[PDB]
Amino acid sequence: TSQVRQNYHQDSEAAINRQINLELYASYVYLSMSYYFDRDDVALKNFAKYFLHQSHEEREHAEKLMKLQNQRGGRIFLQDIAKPDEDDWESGLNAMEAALHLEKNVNQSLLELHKLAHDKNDPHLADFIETHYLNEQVKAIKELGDHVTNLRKMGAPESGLAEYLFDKHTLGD
Amino acid sequence: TSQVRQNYHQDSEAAINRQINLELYASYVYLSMSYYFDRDDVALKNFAKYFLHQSHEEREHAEKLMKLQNQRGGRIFLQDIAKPDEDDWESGLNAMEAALHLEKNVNQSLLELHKLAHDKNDPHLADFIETHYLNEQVKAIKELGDHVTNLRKMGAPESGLAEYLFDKHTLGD
Amino acid sequence: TSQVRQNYHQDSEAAINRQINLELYASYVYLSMSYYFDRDDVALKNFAKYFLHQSHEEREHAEKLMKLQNQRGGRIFLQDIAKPDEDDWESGLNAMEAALHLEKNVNQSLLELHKLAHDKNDPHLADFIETHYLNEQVKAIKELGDHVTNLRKMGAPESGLAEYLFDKHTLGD
Amino acid sequence: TSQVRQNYHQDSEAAINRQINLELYASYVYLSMSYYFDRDDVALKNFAKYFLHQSHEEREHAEKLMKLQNQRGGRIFLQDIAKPDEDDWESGLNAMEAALHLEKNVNQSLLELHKLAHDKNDPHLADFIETHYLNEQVKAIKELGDHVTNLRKMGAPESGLAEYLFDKHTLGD
Amino acid sequence: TSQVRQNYHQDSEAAINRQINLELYASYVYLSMSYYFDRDDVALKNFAKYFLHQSHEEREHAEKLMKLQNQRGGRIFLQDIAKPDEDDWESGLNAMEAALHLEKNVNQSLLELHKLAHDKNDPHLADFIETHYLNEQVKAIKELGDHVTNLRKMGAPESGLAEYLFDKHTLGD
Amino acid sequence: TSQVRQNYHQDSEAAINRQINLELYASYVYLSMSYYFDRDDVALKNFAKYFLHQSHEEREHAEKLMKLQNQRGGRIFLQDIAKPDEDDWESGLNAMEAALHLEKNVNQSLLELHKLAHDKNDPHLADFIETHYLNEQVKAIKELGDHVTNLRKMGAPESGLAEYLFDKHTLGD
Ligand SMILES: O=C(NO)c1ccc(C(=O)NO)cc1
Ligand SMILES: O=C(NO)c1ccc(C(=O)NO)cc1
Ligand code: NA
Ligand code: NA
Ligand code: NA
Ligand code: NA
Ligand code: NA
Ligand code: NA
Ligand code: NA
Ligand code: NA
Ligand code: NA
Ligand code: NA
Ligand SMILES: [Zn+2]
Ligand SMILES: [Zn+2]
Ligand SMILES: [Zn+2]
Ligand SMILES: [Zn+2]
Ligand SMILES: [Zn+2]
Ligand SMILES: [Zn+2]
Ligand SMILES: [Zn+2]
Repeated sequence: TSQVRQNYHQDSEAAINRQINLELYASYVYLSMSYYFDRDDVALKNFAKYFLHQSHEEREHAEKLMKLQNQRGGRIFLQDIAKPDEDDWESGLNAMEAALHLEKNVNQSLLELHKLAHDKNDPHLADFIETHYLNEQVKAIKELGDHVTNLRKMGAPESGLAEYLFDKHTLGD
Repeated sequence: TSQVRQNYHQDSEAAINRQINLELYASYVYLSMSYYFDRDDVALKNFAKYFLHQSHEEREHAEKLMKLQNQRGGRIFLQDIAKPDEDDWESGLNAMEAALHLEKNVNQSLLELHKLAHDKNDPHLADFIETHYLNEQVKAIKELGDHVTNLRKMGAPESGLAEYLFDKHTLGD
Repeated sequence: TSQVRQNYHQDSEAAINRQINLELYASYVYLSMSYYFDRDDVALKNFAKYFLHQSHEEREHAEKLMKLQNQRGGRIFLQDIAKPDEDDWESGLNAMEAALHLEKNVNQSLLELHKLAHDKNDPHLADFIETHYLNEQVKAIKELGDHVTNLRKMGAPESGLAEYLFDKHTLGD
Repeated sequence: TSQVRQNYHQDSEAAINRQINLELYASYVYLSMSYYFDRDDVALKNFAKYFLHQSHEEREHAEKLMKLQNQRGGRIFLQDIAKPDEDDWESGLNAMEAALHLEKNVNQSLLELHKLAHDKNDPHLADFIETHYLNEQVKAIKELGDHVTNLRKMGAPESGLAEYLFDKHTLGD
Repeated sequence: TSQVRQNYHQDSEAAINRQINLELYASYVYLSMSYYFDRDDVALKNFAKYFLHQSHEEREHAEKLMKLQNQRGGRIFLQDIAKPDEDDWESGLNAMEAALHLEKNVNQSLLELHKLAHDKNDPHLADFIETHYLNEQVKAIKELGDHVTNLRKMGAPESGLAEYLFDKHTLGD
Repeated sequence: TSQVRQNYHQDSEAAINRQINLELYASYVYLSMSYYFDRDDVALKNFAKYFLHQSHEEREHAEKLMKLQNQRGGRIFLQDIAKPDEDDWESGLNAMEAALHLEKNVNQSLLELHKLAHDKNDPHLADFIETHYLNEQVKAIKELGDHVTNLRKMGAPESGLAEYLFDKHTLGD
């Protein structure tokens, strides 16, 4: 056992490792999304840029969890990073929906993480989740839904013009 | 076939995808290394910082290959990211040796990539490899060996003082 | 023979002259394209501006090849500059496709030039082509295809609005 | 007929197209001259630079005529660009004389253009020629003759020193 | 064998050592040239300054090759530096011709070095030669020939005035 | 005989040429030393940097002697530059001792040069040696001995840590 470890359960430790894996996977998902829009036959640079930024942020989420793992005297054990469920994301619209879905997945897991933290009465962990992750996830989910809403109203994905103008007017400023 | 595709072989395309996977794996390896030194029972902050920076750079290598894939009208197809061969890296010294080994792996693959590019007479690809990757890899390999050399001379890894002072005097400036 | 000439084949010399002619022709093509969009019954100022800039750059490509010709002690011999294949380019969309086609022509010729350089083992010439021309051409081809892709999706060329908005949102920033 | 067309004769329209061709040819002539002086066995950098600048300006003359063509609702129809009458210009002195001759050619054509404009009472065209072209041509002709005069007096072209010093003292400031 | 060594042939290693020797010799040649023009009975300060600068640059070429030798895990083994073929260079004109000759020697050797690198498929070495040496040599050769050309035309070396004025007007700015 | 020559003996002239050769050799020695420490299996960057700087300075010493040779109307005649006595310098410690030895060699020769100058009552030469060389050599000798002293006390060369820390704390500031 680590010399710094205090009130830090083996159950929490494993769940953190899993969350780490989950954050890294989301990064990989967003990476996949970004360069799809960079394809010459898709060509939506702001969609590409948007998702690439998202991708880097998710890595930042993972890194922040790993330090936390070390802070508590838990131990990081990494697992394989799964390839995304798709290679071709079909459209700006399909990707935003998939991104919405992903974050609800990541968010629920974090909420489950909080429940576990609370059940073990580890308030340091509970506030860490609250402060750095929960509202971010909430915010992320609202933004993606806002994006989803606008794209539908504009006539996406059939109107290629709709996605183009959205790329330009929303993601490029 | 992509409208932009010209003189870009299916063999090159697959090898690029593999190189992409390899660069992402190296990022993950360096990520693993970094936070090991962040463990409370290792506690070498500059080793940690060093490898974290390395990690981000490797991602940058991958991202640069993916755009390139799209530039030529090839198609990115992602594969799983393998977990590193180890969880506990033993020492500053062991990690630098493992990092040396990794880059020789990544570098040889790039050299094999260049051979393939040359055999297919795709000079755009050959110069891309030359310009952005080959000298970087060469440089990376020299630096890690320099690090290896110094650590041995100082009495690493048995002298914990050796690694401490190296962390301080080499990696912290 | 020139006093500066070294390892510079008569075959290379003639091919450079031809490349010079080809770069000047592309300049003329882009010149033709630019002022078509400047017609009162077309009236797409950013298309016009875009192609005019392209035109000047191609001249720059030619000039850079001519100095190179003199650098190696080869001799510049100019040939007539052919008029473009069309006078009326029909649309923003048709022109971008024609521009895509032109650059693939110019790029293949440069790749053939590189093959010739390589067959004669003239690495100065090979790197010159690699460094100043090959990636530029690659980049040019991706950009035009990106432009092509977006215009199709928006409903060009039938939607005159599509071309207008593209002119405004893509070429005017 | 163009919606903007007013008092713009079909005869003027064709003559403008011809003038456009003539300006582009002069650009090509000056281009040829410039890089001759860039040859290693000629090596007069300021002669080279001088003519290259001249070349770009002539293109500017052509471009200004093409917009004008579109302004009046005439239509630009491009023709082949003829190669210059020579490949080897012999000397700084021979080139300046040839340049003097070229501008007198271009200037007379413009004066003939003005006569045509005046005969058709198209004062917009007459002032356009007066304002942007006629005095420039006049100025160009004086300067080349000044250059011619000085070179003769110095002992050009036999004195290679004469041309060298002229290159240095006149064209390099 | 060095720990950093990868795809680096013993043949390349020896040829690099030879190139190192060759670059150091050129430095010594230019050193000899520089101070000849510094003699009171020659007294061409800009010729002197010109060659001295050239000399320092060649050393820089050698130093860059030596680091490269170490980068690849090859080993630097130095050999004697030969005295130049002459002590009295006769004139500004004779020296420029000798310098032209020297660089063609150095350049051919580098081209032979590239051939060897290519035959061993060591693209790192091939691009290193391309990037840092080949165009520089090409450029150097053009400049010396330009200098040669001008000096002949001016009446050098018999006209002492020719060399004086060249020293002043070309090398002193 | 040179027009500027006054009170400048043929014996002095030859000894200056020899001193020139000696200064160039020391430069070459320091060059050899510098890049040894740049080897991956030595890896002492400040030792490398230290000796490289020393090397450039020695060249400066030679150049200053050559101008002086020309100032007096003596004539520079260059001789071959000998390779250093060793290729592998063993250690930071061994090199500093060898450098100490070299400068005592160079310094004695200069002192012998001064004796010759004095015997010929050439006070210009005597003060030139005094002012630009003698104290520099004296200073150089003290510094190297200071370096030698510190390295011994620290436990060099067996303590690889000793040399590392010296590299860091003395040569890197
Ligand atoms: O026929 C004529 N005179 O007998 C005549 C010729 C030319 C002009 C003129 O300058 N028009 O612009 C006016 C009158
Ligand atoms: O044997 C050959 N052709 O018959 C041959 C010679 C040289 C190359 C080459 O350029 N390697 O880099 C490839 C093939
Ligand atoms: Na997220
Ligand atoms: Na809270
Ligand atoms: Na709370
Ligand atoms: Na790497
Ligand atoms: Na290259
Ligand atoms: Na190359
Ligand atoms: Na082009
Ligand atoms: Na003109
Ligand atoms: Na050189
Ligand atoms: Na010294
Ligand atoms: Zn997240
Ligand atoms: Zn990499
Ligand atoms: Zn080859
Ligand atoms: Zn081009
Ligand atoms: Zn004109
Ligand atoms: Zn060189
Ligand atoms: Zn000295």
